[PDB]
Amino acid sequence: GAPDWVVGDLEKVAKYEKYSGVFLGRAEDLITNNDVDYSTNQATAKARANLAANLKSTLQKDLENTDTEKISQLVDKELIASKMLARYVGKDRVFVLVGLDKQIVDKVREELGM
Repeated sequence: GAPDWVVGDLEKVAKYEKYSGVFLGRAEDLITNNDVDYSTNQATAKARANLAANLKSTLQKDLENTDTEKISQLVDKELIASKMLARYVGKDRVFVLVGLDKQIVDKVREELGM
């Protein structure tokens, strides 16, 4: 059946050895016009938007050590580097998993003073 990442708790799946080097994001897109390619591209873009959103909130939480709108801009600048990791096609929708190297995330915290 479907891989663990499609329906699983992403905070738990991120602990797998396979994903130890990446920050994850996931999204789905309903197939219309029988075009799986279109929903694959849409789900990939939404998967990157999901990765960016969860990375921002994680970096805000880390600020328990102006801030808000400036992690927002520094993660959005790095999002170009994220990779498609996997695709799973369900009954009527496409799921996509993307990842961003943690070293790239390590660099972003330094710009913040972490």
